[PDB]
Amino acid sequence: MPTLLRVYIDGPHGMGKTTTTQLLVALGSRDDIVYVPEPMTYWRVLGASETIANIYTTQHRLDQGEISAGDAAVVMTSAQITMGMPYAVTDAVLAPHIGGEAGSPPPALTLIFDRHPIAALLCYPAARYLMGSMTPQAVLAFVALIPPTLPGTNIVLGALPEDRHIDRLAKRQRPGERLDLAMLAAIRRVYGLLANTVRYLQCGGSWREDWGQLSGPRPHIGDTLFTLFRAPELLAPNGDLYNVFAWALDVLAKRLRSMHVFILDYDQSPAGCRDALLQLTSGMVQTHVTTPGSIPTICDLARTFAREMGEAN
Amino acid sequence: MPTLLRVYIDGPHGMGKTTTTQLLVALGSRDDIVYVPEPMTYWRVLGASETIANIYTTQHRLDQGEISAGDAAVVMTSAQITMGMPYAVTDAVLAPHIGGEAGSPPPALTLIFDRHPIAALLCYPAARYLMGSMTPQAVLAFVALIPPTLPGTNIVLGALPEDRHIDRLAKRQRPGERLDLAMLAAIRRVYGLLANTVRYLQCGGSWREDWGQLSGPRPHIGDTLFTLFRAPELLAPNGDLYNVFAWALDVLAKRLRSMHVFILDYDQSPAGCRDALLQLTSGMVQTHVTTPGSIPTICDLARTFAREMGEAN
Ligand SMILES: Nc1ncnc2c1ncn2[C@@H]1O[C@H](COP(=O)(O)OP(=O)(O)O)[C@@H](O)[C@H]1O
Ligand SMILES: Nc1ncnc2c1ncn2[C@@H]1O[C@H](COP(=O)(O)OP(=O)(O)O)[C@@H](O)[C@H]1O
Ligand SMILES: O=c1[nH]c(=O)n([C@H]2C[C@H](O)[C@@H](COP(=O)(O)O)O2)cc1I
Ligand SMILES: O=c1[nH]c(=O)n([C@H]2C[C@H](O)[C@@H](COP(=O)(O)O)O2)cc1I
Repeated sequence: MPTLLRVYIDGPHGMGKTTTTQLLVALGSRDDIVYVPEPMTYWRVLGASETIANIYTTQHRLDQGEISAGDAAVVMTSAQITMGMPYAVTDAVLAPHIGGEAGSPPPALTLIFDRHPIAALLCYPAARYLMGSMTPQAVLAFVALIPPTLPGTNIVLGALPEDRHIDRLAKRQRPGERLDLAMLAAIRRVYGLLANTVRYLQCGGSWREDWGQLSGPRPHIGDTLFTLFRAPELLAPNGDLYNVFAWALDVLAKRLRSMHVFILDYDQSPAGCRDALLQLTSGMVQTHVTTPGSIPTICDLARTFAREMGEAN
Repeated sequence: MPTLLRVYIDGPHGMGKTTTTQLLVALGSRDDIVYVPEPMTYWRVLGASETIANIYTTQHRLDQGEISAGDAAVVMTSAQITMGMPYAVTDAVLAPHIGGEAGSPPPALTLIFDRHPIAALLCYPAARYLMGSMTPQAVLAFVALIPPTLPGTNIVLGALPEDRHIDRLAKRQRPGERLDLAMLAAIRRVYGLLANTVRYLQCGGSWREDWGQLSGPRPHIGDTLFTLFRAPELLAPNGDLYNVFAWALDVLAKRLRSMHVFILDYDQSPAGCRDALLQLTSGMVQTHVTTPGSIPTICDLARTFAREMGEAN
């Protein structure tokens, strides 16, 4: 029986992330490590043309009052659909090879991913929800879609003080991307409410038993994303969310409840960061692979991905 | 051990469907039958305002050359997202109660659903793909999303000659819906290519081993939806689809492969139709329910749904 360690490096944009991955795989470590980059080529080319562009453009156009919110909403939403597709189809072809969580022995393979599905399917959609560019209802469709959480889902988030983080963002700018402090501060809030609802849920937290606290480190319903959904458009005349929306919070729960969050302090020098990441690795969960031939396939798969969609490495 | 029979009545729009459901549940049959309607209230109100409207409007606007395809594409796509959400969140809260397929004994509960997820997540998105209103790439994101097919997924499709079907469509018109023969003929083609790929796959059909036939009742790759994806935008310079798109066909497969299609001849009088539907029921698959208390919950769930979203019954 073998294990394969999957590490899902995430958090908001411009926080040492891609820098510390190529510095972690630079250690000359044998090919037991498979690094998969952002699906950027899907983004810029094969998916749509400069999808990144639209997101950041449609915002200026929105902020500078040149479209109705419902206009920014609809583009902002296909922006998201097209953003996530590539994270999903992968996760689809990787699922049938993932056996149980054999605790934390050495993994015969270690996948280091640049961003995990819920970045494009929950986090950003939620940030735009706060940015007036995404609709509560649309946000929860992505929520209602988030594929079943697989075993061994170790998600590595981040930590850097607003200031030094801002400074970092302003030292590199993406292809067709603008600089947005609100959208920044926004994401930083989703990446907290999220890495907070895990902790909370993991500790027996139930959004339904806690709802009326919202009405008016051990976190409460108030520190969870669940707050963001106490929006007018989702509440019936009785003040209770409609069940359409209600059930979907249950879905959302069951997805986050089973995740393995860790948070690396990006406050250090690139090398040390990766050292830390490397150390976090130890206590992470590893999983058996259903088919004995799975590992190689799980290799090719991600290797093929990074071949076809990594404008990074 | 109990079983619960789930029947997913589908096929294109305006084909006796909603008529024959309310005629099937009209038999006075005890409350062991739970009928769940289309989530229309989500559609018209709580989801977005007159979503149905946009689909059919954005088309005229497209056909009458008043928007770029990429304009119709983006609305047409959120139209779809918002259409399907309600089918999904349900399927999410229904999954954790579905145990294995105990073959075809009597079910302690029978759910009769008006349309199944892949109507809003594969079929229509695919029809618009043919209607110039949906992009190949967007179509395959919904494909890459189609939640894992649960056991006991008996999908009831339909049969009525184009002519008599057209005549039927023109005897009732939806809230903010227009009459489109192409969009009609289109859907009728998706509902065939789909109920065809099942048969084909079920018979050992592999899209990859069959691909080069496309290049240039026992059906071939040419009778499958797989044809629709042999579009320019998905093919690399070598002519092979890119793996992003490639894997997603694999996803699509694994979803359809496990479905239980049946097709009722809608050519009869309403009563008899339902009699037939009733007979099809017999040979359908039933499933055990993981939690012993599942059945009641599976009752309330769908009953609550139809309470909150059934502008039909
Ligand atoms: N430890 C660090 N010290 C100083 N600058 C850093 C450090 N890590 C990343 N940066 C820089 O800050 C920006 C954000 O990092 P990057 O890896 O490029 O992005 P992201 O975190 O969004 O994936 C980049 O310009 C990068 O060079
Ligand atoms: N067996 C039938 N004989 C004659 N007319 C029918 C029959 N079944 C349905 N219709 C009519 O044709 C239209 C399509 O049926 P309906 O149940 O309303 O829609 P749908 O099939 O799209 O769910 C309706 O106007 C309906 O009254
Ligand atoms: O769902 C998403 N939405 C989004 O707007 N981005 C933007 C943020 C940033 O401009 C770029 C991702 O680059 P970095 O993660 O390297 O910062 O795409 C990324 C994802 I995933
Ligand atoms: O994914 C979908 N896309 C779509 O355009 N419709 C339209 C077709 C028709 O106008 C109406 C559904 O009504 P009937 O199924 O009763 O025909 O919504 C429905 C679904 I589900």
